[PDB]
Amino acid sequence: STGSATTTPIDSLDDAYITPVQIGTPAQTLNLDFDTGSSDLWVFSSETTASEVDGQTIYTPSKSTTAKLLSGATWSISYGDGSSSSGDVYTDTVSVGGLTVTGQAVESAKKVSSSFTEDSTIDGLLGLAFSTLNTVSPTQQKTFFDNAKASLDSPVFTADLGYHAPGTYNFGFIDTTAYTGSITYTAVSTKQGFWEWTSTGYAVGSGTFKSTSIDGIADTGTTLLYLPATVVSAYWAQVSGAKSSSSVGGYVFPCSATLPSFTFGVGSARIVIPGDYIDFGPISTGSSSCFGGIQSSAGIGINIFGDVALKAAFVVFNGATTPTLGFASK
Repeated sequence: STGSATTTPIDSLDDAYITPVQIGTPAQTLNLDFDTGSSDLWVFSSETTASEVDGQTIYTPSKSTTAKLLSGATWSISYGDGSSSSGDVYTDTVSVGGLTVTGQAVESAKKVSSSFTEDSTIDGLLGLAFSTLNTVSPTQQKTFFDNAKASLDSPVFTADLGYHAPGTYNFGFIDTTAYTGSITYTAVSTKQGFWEWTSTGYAVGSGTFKSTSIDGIADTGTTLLYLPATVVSAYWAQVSGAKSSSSVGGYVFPCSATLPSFTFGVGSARIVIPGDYIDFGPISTGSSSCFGGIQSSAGIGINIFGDVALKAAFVVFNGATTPTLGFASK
């Protein structure tokens, strides 16, 4: 089997992407944030504290003839941005882009933090990291990918995120029309439960490539590119008037600037992030200070190849017995 679903930016900045997901019988379609940096499929629901729901579509398990309480199971998750959610667990039928999993754990939110309430466009998360990170207790549950994998034509999924445009998540096949040149594959460590890999270096604009190992994670659920402070400083040094602002929470730059590209290495291959991908617009409405899309990972404890980086590539998440990542230009 295969699946193919369009993923759509939630706003004009590509802060996140939402993908429609069919849950239950009859189908309830929710728009979920596919997150290769976590491993819980959780939804706004009929159980979510009413004051914490503001415009989201909810899953109502009592209206699904295939929903079953997973008795005694609870979940609770904290993300890198300090957001959180928790609740109980149903099993139900879940379909993505025509690919159906029966008996998928659908984690129903009783509680969500303010950042989830305030975002009406995201109805929950669909985790695509390794199932070792799943938070369900006392019986850990599998991700949608892990449950689908045996049925897929190939044990893979791909992320093809758009810049200020829709893109695609495919399951079980690699669309050879969706990228240019060849796919470069690189090793993955699953030790921390992530799609963790080592970039071979970087370049800023038309500058020479710096060969250096940068361990980080391929994370579709993180907006920005978080890299070591040395690398980030070298990038923003090429932008007149850019500076790190402790008040704002990172590097800002004059909205009048033209940003240089940023290149990262994948083995001997190179992915180029155009300068426009690094602009996240005014820090507050009407400001001439703009927020940068490359920020320091110092104090996060891991480098993160978030959407800024991944949207510049066609990305293969190879879930074979020895997982690997692939990157192609597009």
